[PDB]
Amino acid sequence: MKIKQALFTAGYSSFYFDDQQAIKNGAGHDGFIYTGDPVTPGFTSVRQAGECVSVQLILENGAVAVGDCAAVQYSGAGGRDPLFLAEHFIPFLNDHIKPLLEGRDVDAFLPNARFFDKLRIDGNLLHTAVRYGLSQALLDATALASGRLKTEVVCDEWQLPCVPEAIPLFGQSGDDRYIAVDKMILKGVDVLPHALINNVEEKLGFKGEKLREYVRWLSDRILSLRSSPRYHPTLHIDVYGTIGLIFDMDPVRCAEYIASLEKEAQGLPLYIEGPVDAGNKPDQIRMLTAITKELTRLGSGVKIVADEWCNTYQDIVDFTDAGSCHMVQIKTPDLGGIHNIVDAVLYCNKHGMEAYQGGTCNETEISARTCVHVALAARPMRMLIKPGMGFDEGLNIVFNEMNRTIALLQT
Amino acid sequence: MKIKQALFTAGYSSFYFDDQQAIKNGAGHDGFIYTGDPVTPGFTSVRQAGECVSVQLILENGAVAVGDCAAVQYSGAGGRDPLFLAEHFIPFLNDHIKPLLEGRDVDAFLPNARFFDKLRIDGNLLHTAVRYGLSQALLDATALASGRLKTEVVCDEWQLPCVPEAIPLFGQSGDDRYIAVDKMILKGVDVLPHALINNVEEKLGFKGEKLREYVRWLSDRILSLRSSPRYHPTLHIDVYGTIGLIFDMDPVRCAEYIASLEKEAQGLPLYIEGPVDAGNKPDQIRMLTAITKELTRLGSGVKIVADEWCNTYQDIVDFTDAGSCHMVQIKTPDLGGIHNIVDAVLYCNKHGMEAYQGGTCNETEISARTCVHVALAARPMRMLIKPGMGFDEGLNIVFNEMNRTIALLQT
Repeated sequence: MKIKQALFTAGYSSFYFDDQQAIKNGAGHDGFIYTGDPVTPGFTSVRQAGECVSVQLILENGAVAVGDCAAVQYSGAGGRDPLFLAEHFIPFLNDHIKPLLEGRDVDAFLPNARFFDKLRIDGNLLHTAVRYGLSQALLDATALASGRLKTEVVCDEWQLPCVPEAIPLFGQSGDDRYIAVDKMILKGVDVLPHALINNVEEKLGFKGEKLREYVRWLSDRILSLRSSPRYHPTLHIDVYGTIGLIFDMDPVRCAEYIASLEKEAQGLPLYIEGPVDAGNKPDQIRMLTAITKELTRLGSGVKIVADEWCNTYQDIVDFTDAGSCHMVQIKTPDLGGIHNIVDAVLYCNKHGMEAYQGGTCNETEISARTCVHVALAARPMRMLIKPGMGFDEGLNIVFNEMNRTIALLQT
Repeated sequence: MKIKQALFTAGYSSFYFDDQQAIKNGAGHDGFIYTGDPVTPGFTSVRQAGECVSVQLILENGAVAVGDCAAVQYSGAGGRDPLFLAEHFIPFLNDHIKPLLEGRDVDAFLPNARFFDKLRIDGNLLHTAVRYGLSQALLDATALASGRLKTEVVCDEWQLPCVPEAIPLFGQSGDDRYIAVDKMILKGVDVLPHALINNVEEKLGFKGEKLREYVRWLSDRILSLRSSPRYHPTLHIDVYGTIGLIFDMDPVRCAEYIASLEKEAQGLPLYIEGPVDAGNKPDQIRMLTAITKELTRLGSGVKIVADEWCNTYQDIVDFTDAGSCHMVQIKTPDLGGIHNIVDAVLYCNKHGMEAYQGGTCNETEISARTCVHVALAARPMRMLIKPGMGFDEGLNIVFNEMNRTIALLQT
C-alpha cells in the first residue's frame, strides 16, 4: 500500500522554546516573559511559543496516518538541533519531502524510517524534529495499512514478544513543585515529580539543604496524602547539574551528598537526574562514571540518570558501554527517527542499563501518543508523562493511550 | 459496517471533580487539596481526580473508533449530572451498553446517537457523560467505516457545506489569570482569558473594582506584549454570578457595571460570561434578558454569555427564544450526545444567538478532538480550548486538529 498524499500543517506544541543559556545567564522576567536578549543561535526572544509541524499521510485505503515534528524546550542547547519553527519548515517539507513521500510504499516501516533518518538536503541531515515527525507518521502509516496497532508493527519488525504490560510513568512538575505533587498523588503517579531543581541558591541550596528539605517534604506529602499504604512511588528529581556546581565538580563529594538524600526519601526509591554538567560528552561520561563508582563504594541505594550530552542513539550506546550511570534519559525528539528509540531502549535493556523513555513538555499529543506504542513494544523502565507543564493533560494522553492499547492487545 | 467489539477502559481526565457546594460554603485548603467533607451525593472528597471512560469500538474492517465519557469539573451542580467514576460506570457499560453495541450498524451516525440519547435503563436516561462518550465513538465509527472524516459525516447527515474554515478559539486561564494571559498572547489566541473570577472579595471586588482593574491590566498587557497591532483579540471573562451578588440581583445595576467595563478594554471586544446566577432556569432567563435589555438601552458594546442553568439542547432553545443574552455556552458534556451540540449550534445560528461551543477543563484529548469536528461542521462563533488548565496542551489539541482537518478537507 502506498501513500497517496502527504500534508504538512503548522501548529503549536505544548510548551515553549526557551533559551536555556540566556536563562542560566540570569535573565530576569516579567510575568511569563523572560527579559533581555537571547544568546542561543536561532532565538529571537529568550522564550518563544513552541511550534510543531503535523504530518498527515493519506493512504490508498483512505486512512490518514499522523505524526508531529517537534523539538525540545531547550532547543539548541547541549548539542541538540536548533529550535524548530514552522515558517521555515513548511516550504522546505513541501518542496523537498512531499515528493519523497507520495507514492511511497508503507507495508513496512523500518526501510522508510532509515531512509529519512539518513537523508541529506544541501549537505545536512534533516533536523531531528523532522525525522521525529516523519517517522511517527510512517509508523502510523504501516499500522493503518495493515490492520495493526503501531505497537504491533514495532514488535513485528524488531521481532519482539509484545506482552501487554504497563510501563511506569513519570510526572514532571516544572516550578510548580508543591502543587503538582498533590496532583500526582491524587492520580497515583508511579514516579514523580522532577521538581525542576535548576537554581543553586533557591532550589538546590548552596550546600544542598533546600533540596534535602524538599525531598523530606516530598516523601512526607506522599506518606500523608496517599489513600492506601500500597502507594509506594519512586522519586525522581532533576537537578540540572547544580550538585556539581556546589561541590567543585568533585564526583566523590557529589556522590556523598546524593547518598545523604536517601534517608529523606523514607523508603521510597530515589533517582537523581543530571547531577553534574561537564559541558561535553566525553567529560560527562567520565564524571557520571566516577559518581556511580563512589555511590557503590558507599553502598548507596540512590541512582543517577544521564541526560545532558546523551542525545542520539550513539550517545546512548556510549553512556551505556561506559557503565556511567544507572539510567539514561532517551529524550525522544533528539533521537530523530523513532526507530532509534526502539534500538536505544533494546540496547540499554540488553546491557543492564535502565532505559528512561523521556521526551519534552514541548512536544504534542500525537508525538506522545506515538511514543506510548514505542514503549509498550520496547519495554523501557520508565516513560515521561508528556507533553505540557500542566501534568494532568499529559497523564490523560499517556496513561489513557497506554491502557486503551493494552486492552486492544488483549483482544 | 458493524461494530465487532466494544471495549471500555478507565482513565484519567484532564482535571478534577470539585464539590461546588462544599467549597463556596467553607471547605479548607491545603496545597491543591480541599479539606473537610463533601456534601454532594457522589463525592468521597471535596476534590477528587477527574476520571473518564474510553470507548473503543472495533469495527468489522479492523478500524478502532474512539470516544471518551467525561463530565464537568463541577459535576452534580447547576442541574448537571453527577460526578462520573469509572468504578461504577465500567460495570454499567459492560452490563447495559455493550450488548447494545456489539453487532450494531454504524453506516450512519444520527440514528445511533438519538437511540442512546433517549434510551432508558430502569426508567432513567443514561448519564450525560455516557451519552457524550458513546456518541463520540459512534461518530468516529461512521467516519472510519466510510473513509470520511468525522466533520464530513456531520456535514453529510445535516446537509451542511463544510467550508474548510477556522473557528475562533477561547483560552481559559484558571486562577493563573496573569501568567496564562502572556502564554495566550505568545500563541496568538483569538479569545481570552476566562480569568476564573469566582470570588467577590479577592477577584471581583465588593464594588467590581478589582475586575475593572483586571480588564485594564489585561488590555494593557495584550497591547504591550503583542508583536503587532494585527493581534486584536476578543476578551471573554467568566464571573460565576459574582456581579449579581454585589448588586443584589438588580439587572439594571448589573448592566450599568458591565457596560462600564468597556472603557477598560481599550477597543478589544468584551464578553462577560455568567454575570448572575438566579439559582434556577426560569429566573435565570428573566434576569439575563433584563441585563441584555439594559445594555442595549445604554448602547453598550459589551456582550453577556449564558452558562449556568443553560445545560441541555432544550435549555439552549429556551435561552435563545427568550432573546436572553448575546451568546450561550453550549457546555458540550452536559448536552449528552454530540448530535445535540450540532442541533444547538444550528438553532442558535438560525435564531440570532451567538453559539459558544464550550466544554470543560475536566474532559479529554479525544473528546476535545472530536468536538473540533463538530465545530468545523456546525460553525459556532467560538470554541473552548480544552481540556486542562495548563492551556498549552489544550491549544495544541484543538488548534492543531482544526488545522489538520481543514487541510484534509481542502484535498
